[PDB]
This record gives sequence, structure tokens and C-alpha cells, in this order.
Amino acid sequence: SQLVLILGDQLSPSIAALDGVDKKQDTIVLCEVMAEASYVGHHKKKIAFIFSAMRHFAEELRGEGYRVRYTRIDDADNAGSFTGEVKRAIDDLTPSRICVTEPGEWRVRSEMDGFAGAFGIQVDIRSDRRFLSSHGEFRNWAAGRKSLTMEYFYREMRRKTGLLMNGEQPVGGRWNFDRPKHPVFAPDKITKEVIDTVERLFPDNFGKLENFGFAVTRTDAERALSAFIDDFLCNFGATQDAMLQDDPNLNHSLLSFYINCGLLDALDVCKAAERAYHEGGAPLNAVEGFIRQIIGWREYMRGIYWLAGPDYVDSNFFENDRSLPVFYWTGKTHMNCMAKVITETIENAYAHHIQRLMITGNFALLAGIDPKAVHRWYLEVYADAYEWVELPNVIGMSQFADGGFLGTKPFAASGNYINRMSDYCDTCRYDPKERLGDNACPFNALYWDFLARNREKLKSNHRLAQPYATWARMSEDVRHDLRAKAAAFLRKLDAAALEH
Ligand SMILES: Cc1cc2nc3c(=O)[nH]c(=O)nc-3n(C[C@H](O)[C@H](O)[C@H](O)COP(=O)(O)OP(=O)(O)OC[C@H]3O[C@@H](n4cnc5c(N)ncnc54)[C@H](O)[C@@H]3O)c2cc1C
Ligand SMILES: Cc1nc2c(=O)[nH]c(=O)nc-2n(C[C@H](O)[C@H](O)[C@H](O)CO)c1C
Ligand code: SF4
Repeated sequence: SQLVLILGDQLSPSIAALDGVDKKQDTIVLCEVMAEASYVGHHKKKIAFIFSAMRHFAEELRGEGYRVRYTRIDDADNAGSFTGEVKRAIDDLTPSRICVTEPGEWRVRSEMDGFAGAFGIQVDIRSDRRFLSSHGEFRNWAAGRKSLTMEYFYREMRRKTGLLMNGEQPVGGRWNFDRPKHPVFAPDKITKEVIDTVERLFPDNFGKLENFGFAVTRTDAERALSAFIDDFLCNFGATQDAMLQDDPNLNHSLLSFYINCGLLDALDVCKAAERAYHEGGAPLNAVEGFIRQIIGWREYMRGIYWLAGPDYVDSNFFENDRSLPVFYWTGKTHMNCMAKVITETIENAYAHHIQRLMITGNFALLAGIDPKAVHRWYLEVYADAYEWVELPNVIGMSQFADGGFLGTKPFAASGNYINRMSDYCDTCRYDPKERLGDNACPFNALYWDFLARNREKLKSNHRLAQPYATWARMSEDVRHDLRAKAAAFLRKLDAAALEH
């Protein structure tokens, strides 16, 4: 007999751990355990989504003739951790070996590495076939290459998969090329019970549970993918970086949550976009861009995470110590852009790429926040957030706390960028055209202060040469007044964070 452990982000009937299962003899284990629901203060909607999808996935496996041992969060006898439930199901089932698909967190991986010793039974940890590249392949692609960039990896993924390839050439001669309501799925009985249970057990957690609309079945997630292809995929590249106060979704797909937990397969999503391309329903730039986000960025981020090692989380290139601002938890800031995106995050457990990078992340970058505080908040607030995908985006891409290890440039931008790409300023109490004075957008002074105080470390970064040139053309008193303006704003933040 076999004990097949399946984690909350492994909700696919093709997950590796299921290869070679004897439906008559083996038992699948799913457990809602407190260790996983509390290692960070997850968004209420995140906990609700995961538990619901784990429950529906349990029912689905039972529906496919699998034997499933489920453990709910408020079940008594619940041992509170993966290992504990592993003990219970062992004693229970006296199985011949444990089978599990490798996880997406160093924390969980390490626990699971402890199984073979803890139980004195052979543990079979299987490589997660949901990723195009294994750890060894990513290591070997990166080995020797004195600079990591997503692009090169992406091209190797394009060749590997055959997506948008005309044999050995990229479709359209080049690898690279840079509204209706979104679907809502009404909570069924299971989901409503979960929502109630979560609100009961995690009432102080970040976020609201009101208007939960997530797909929690494979079918509904496939319906969200289909709705994306039909309604938004055609305009996906045309608005990738735009923000709108009245529209939190725009042409984004909102599929990450399903992809990241096994309700959708990344490769199938790409094939959907490609199929749409050939049938004429989307331009090549939008479909290439879309796919590049999945077999490029997503795959590359996972590779970076496992390559950098667990202490990657400690990266602090600029040696920041400042605590996270209080308004990331409350959204009560006069900065309209930050108030909108944070409020959306509180309400919806979602924000699109450019929001995470250029509003809340950009702010945290310019403000010199302890990178670890930033990683923590990103991992908690979004229902697509797991350390393998969140951490490289935060440490590497947004915060540059790894010093550019993953090839990106510093994404520091002023109120000029945000005014240019959004309509948040239109109703903000701050003036983004003003950099000094009490009405000045905080991002202007903060942008220059960031560049100034980190000048030694960013001196030789070609991308910032124009800004430094401009810095150097300002009178000394202008540079002084800007830095002081920044310091006064940071003061206000540090003061607010003292009440703690
Ligand atoms: C600070 C920060 C934190 C982030 N944290 C996460 C996270 O915890 N989980 C997560 O899945 N994504 C994360 N991203 C990437 C990106 O913001 C989200 O994947 C995207 O907003 C998800 O919504 P969507 O599915 O509508 O994306 P779309 O705009 O529809 O893009 C298509 C798909 O590509 C993938 N994708 C796009 N960009 C990235 C990226 N930078 N890294 C990895 N995959 C990407 C997603 O699977 C996404 O569903 C983060 C980015 C930043 C700057
Ligand atoms: C909140 C939460 N709860 C559970 C759970 O009860 N059971 C489970 O298997 N997984 C959960 N997850 C996902 C995991 O904690 C972890 O992030 C993934 O296993 C990473 O591979 C999360 C994020
Ligand atoms: S003005 Fe500065 S703060 Fe007010 S919204 Fe535009 S950018 Fe955000």
C-alpha cells in the first residue's frame, strides 16, 4: 500500500505523486493544517480559496475512484502540521511508502525531507512535472552563464515547448515583441462553509471575505481561462502596464490563482492563447507577451528561487532597516495610487503586475523598506502568492535587494511614471508635477533620495545614467531640499510605525 500526500497547491489529477497509484490499495491524503494556514497571516480570501479548492479537489478524486483521507482545519484530532497528519495517516493506514510531489517552499521542503527519518519508512519525493525545467536543468542552463536574464531562458523554453515556433524560428520572425466584466463564480455550499470557518478561525487576518468570486473547481477555472481568451486576450499587450482607478482587472487574465494551485496547467493555458492566435482572435504581440509571462517569467522565477537557496530571503543590497508602513495593512494613506491598490488588495486579494511592481513595490523600493517586511506582505495578501513565485519578484524584480542577480534593472519611477500610466493622480491630494512643497507627490523626492543615498551601489548601472546626469545638473540647494523633503516624509512613516 501507498500513502500519497497531496499539498494544497498540487490540485491536479496529473500531479506526479499520482503516477503509478493503485486506486484499490493506495490512499490520498489532503490536510488543512494550521502550520500552513498560519506561517504567514494569509489574506482571508487566500485561506478561503485554498481550503475550498482542496475540498472540491478531494471530492473530485473521490469522483475518479480514489480513496481520499481529508482533514479539515477545525476537525479535532487535527495534528496541526503536515508531519502530524503524516503520523496519523501512517498509524492509521500502516502504508508501505509515502509518495509526495516536491513542494514550492524551502520551509515545506525541509519538513518533508524530515519524513524518512521521522517515520522509518521510505519516502518518494517526486519532481513536479508541472514545470518545464527541473532544478538540474535550470542549474545547468545558469552554470557558466555570467549573467542571468529571463530572455535567454525564455528562448530555450520557446524551443523546448514548440510554442510559437515555426520549427526552429520564432513565429513572426522575432522571439519577443515589447471591456466586459471578468467571470465571477458564486460560492456553493462547500465554499460558504469554508468562508464561515475562516472568518471564525482567522478574524484578525488581513483582508475582507465579502464578494468571494473565485473558481474553486477545475471546470470553473477552465471557464475563467476561456472567458479570458474570448474577452481580453486580444487587448492583453495593448494595456499590460496601464492602471485605472475604476477598473482593477483591465485585460488581465486573473488565472494565476488557479495555475499556482493546480486548477489550471500552465502549458495548457499557453496553448489556448496560441490556438486563439492561429484562429485570428488575438494579435501576435498579445499572445507572445501573454505566453512570455508564463513560460518566461513564471518558469524563470521558480528556477531562480530554487537556485538562490533558502537564504535568498535575507538579501538586502541597500541595507535597509525601515519597517513596513502601517497603511499597507489599512490602506489609510493620502497617496491615492497606494490607497486604491491597497484597498483593492484588501477587498480582492489581487493586483495586477504593474500595480505590484510600480505602486506598492516601487513605493517600498524608494522608501528603503526592509526587504523581508516587503516579502512578508506580498506573500500574505495575494491568493496566488507562494514563496517560490512571490520571493524572486519581490527580492529580485521589485526591491532589487539581490543587487540585480536575476538580470532586471531597478524599477524606480517617480510620480511622472504613475501619472503617465494611471489615472490615480487625477483625484489625488498630491501634485505629481510638484516635487517640493507640501502638495508634492511623495514619489518625486523619494525617487531622487533613493538614487542619491544608493549612488555608490547604482553609480555604474547604465539604465540610471540619465537620472544621475539630471541629478548632477541641479544646484546643490535643490538636491539638498529634495533629500530633506524625502527625509521628512520617511520621518512621518518611521513615527507611525513606532506605535507597534
Ligand atoms: C512584488 C511582486 C510580487 C509578485 N508576486 C506574485 C505571486 O505571489 N504569485 C504570482 O503568481 N505572481 C506574482 N507576481 C507576478 C504578477 O504580478 C502576477 O502573476 C499577476 O499579477 C497575476 O495576475 P494575472 O494572472 O491576471 O496575470 P496576467 O497579467 O494575466 O499574466 C499572465 C500569467 O503569467 C504569469 N506571470 C505574469 N507575470 C509574472 C511574474 N512576474 N512572475 C511570475 N509569473 C508571472 C502568471 O501566472 C499570470 O497568470 C508578482 C510581481 C511583483 C512585482
Ligand atoms: C493557507 C494554506 N493552507 C494550506 C493547507 O491547509 N494545506 C496545504 O497543503 N497547503 C496549504 N497552503 C499551501 C502550502 O502552505 C504551501 O504554500 C505549498 O505547499 C507550497 O508548495 C496554504 C497557503
Ligand atoms: S500623485 Fe503621487 S501619489 Fe497622488 S497618486 Fe499620483 S503618484 Fe500616487
